[PDB]
Amino acid sequence: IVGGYTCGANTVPYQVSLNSGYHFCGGSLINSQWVVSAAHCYKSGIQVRLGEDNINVVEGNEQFISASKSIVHPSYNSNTLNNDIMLIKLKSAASLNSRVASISLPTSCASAGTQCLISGWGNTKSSGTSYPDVLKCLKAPILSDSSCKSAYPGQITSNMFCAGYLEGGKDSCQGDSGGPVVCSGKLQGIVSWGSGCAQKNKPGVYTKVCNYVSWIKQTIASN
Ligand SMILES: NCc1ccccc1
Ligand SMILES: [Ca+2]
Ligand SMILES: [Cl-]
Repeated sequence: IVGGYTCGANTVPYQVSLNSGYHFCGGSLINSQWVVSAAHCYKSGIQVRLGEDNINVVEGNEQFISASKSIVHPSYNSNTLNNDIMLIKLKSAASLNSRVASISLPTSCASAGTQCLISGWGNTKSSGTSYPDVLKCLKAPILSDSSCKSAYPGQITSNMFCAGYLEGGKDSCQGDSGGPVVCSGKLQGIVSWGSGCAQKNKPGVYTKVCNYVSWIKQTIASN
C-alpha cells in the first residue's frame, strides 16, 4: 500500500496473508473454511496466515492453516487478467473470534464514488521497494467506468473496476494482490493489477466481486 496508514493490530479481521516461506499475496476470509484471493497469486504449498499484524513476529492471535485446495476460476486469462479470482479451501476450519472474522459477500455492485478500505502488506513505495512489517490501510473511492476505461483503453473488462486517485500518491502495490476492497461492510473487490503504483492517471484495477457471487457459492457448495 502506497500513501496509506497503519491499520492497527487486528482492525481488519478478515485480512489474510498467503505465505510460502514469505508473504506473497493477500486474501479475504469469507467463512470459517474459505478464502478468496486473486488467480494470479496461485502456487502450490500455500499456508494461510490469519489474525496477522506484524508478519515477521509471532505476536499472538495468529492461526496458520495449510491450504487443502486452491480453485482458480476456469476462465482466468493470465494475459488480460480477466476473471482474476481464486478460492482457497483451508485444511481445517479457522477459529472465528473478534480478531479473526469473515467478510460478507455483496448482494449488489457498488456505484462510482463509494468509499472503500483497501489493505495489505505490499510495497509502500512508488519508486523503489520497501515492504512493511505491519498491515497498511487505504481509503479509496471507486472511480467511474468512463475514467477507468480512459486510463486503460481496451484493457478494462466488465469484471474489473478502478479505485484510487488520479492525482497519484495513494494506491495498492505489489504484494497487496489478492487482498480485499471492502465497501460498506461488503467485499466488492480483489486487488488485481495496474500500471506501476501511485502514478498519476494510473489508478489500481480490481476484480469486480459482485459478478462472481453465484460462482463462489455454487463452487463452495460442491467442494
Ligand atoms: N497499483 C495497482 C497494483 C496492484 C497490485 C500490483 C501492482 C499494481
Ligand atoms: Ca505475526
Ligand atoms: Cl443453485
